[PDB]
Amino acid sequence: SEQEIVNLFIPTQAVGAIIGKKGAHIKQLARFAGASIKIAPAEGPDVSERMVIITGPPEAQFKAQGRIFGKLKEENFFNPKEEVKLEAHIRVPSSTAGRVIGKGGKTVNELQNLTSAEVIVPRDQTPDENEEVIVRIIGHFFASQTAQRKIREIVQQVKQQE
Repeated sequence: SEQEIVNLFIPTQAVGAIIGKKGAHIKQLARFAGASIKIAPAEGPDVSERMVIITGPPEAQFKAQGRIFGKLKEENFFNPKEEVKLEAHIRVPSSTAGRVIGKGGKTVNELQNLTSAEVIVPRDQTPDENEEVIVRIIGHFFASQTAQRKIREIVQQVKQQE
């Protein structure tokens, strides 16, 4: 139950609703979830998505991400007859990324089949100063939470070993 950083991407048009008047909503979410929730600066004036940085343990991530998913649903940011679907980025050790993929890509293939979330480890990544790379997770709230949960397990199982 360590403190993780998750980048959750939301539609740019929803920033005002997520922040709220005088920032009352995003402050409320931060207290409710017990997590830090900040809106990262925009890469440009016409980007279609904005990045929310959520810092906190798994139980806090569930509440912070969940309340953001739920707020977007209230604001009607889903497709017709569909659930709110968001992309999130998590950081895993570069040395464990191959284990998330599995031999022949079979581990990531089963993972996507069980959760219904799309799980992508972008190619040709340069590990960051912590020697960590990105895993992309796209799906509805519960699918995203389950995918995140199992990826965290794989990461911890590899550490356990040696």
